[PDB]
Amino acid sequence: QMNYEEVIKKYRGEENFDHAAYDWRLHSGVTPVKDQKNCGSCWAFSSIGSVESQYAIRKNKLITLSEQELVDCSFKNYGCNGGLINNAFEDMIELGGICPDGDYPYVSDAPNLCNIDRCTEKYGIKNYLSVPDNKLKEALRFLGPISISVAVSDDFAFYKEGIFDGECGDQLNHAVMLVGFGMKEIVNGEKHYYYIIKNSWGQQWGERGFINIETDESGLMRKCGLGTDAFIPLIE
Ligand SMILES: *[C@@H](C(=O)O)[C@H](O)C(=O)N[C@@H](CC(C)C)C(=O)NCCCCNC(N)=[NH2+]
Repeated sequence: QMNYEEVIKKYRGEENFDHAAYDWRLHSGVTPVKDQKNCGSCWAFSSIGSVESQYAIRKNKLITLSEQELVDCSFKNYGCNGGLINNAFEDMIELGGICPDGDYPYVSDAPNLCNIDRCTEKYGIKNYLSVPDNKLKEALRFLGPISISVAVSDDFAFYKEGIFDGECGDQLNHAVMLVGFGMKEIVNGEKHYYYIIKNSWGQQWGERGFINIETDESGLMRKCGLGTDAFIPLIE
């Protein structure tokens, strides 16, 4: 399954890198948010996001791929009744690529039947690695956006702009992407550090789909278990 410490060194080597801000959105590494509507398929969106990013980052190609197919075909998961990020990545490999949603469009909880050969060209992930929770900003900076868990709550839903510092979920309950991190200074001077999350609740939600959760310079601070689970697909 490839351990992180051997993967990380091939893509970093050295730098040294800045822990204040890096935003993939701004450097052609995050494809637009989507909306899972009603249909418990975050795991599907969180997973396929990270792969869309890698095709963006590591080979130019903008491609958006079908989380429906993944909802229809990932038998290590439970379609709209839930799923897991890893399981998803594995199911992708067994399926041997995913269709570009443009061919295999999303119909949320509307009953649908898997159809592998619904698109001549598929899009694969070679393998996937876990990112350790103590090394997220490091991972983002060199490896790319990260499919990750988080304990979402009501306060989290009413987010609209700025740095979230509200209340947290009961348990890890939702999937999202990490796409970056940043820091703004606001004088009461006080440097305020945050991670940028991409969500799957439509662009109407928060900052065109995204949300900024408070953190620290290191990025050891993880609000709402931010990435107690953390995976990134390798397509290289
Ligand atoms: C995520 C969402 O759309 O909110 C979706 O409910 C989901 O899959 N959530 C995960 C939470 C993790 C932190 C990603 C989840 O609950 N996974 C386990 C579901 C599998 C077991 N459930 C059933 N019904 N077999």
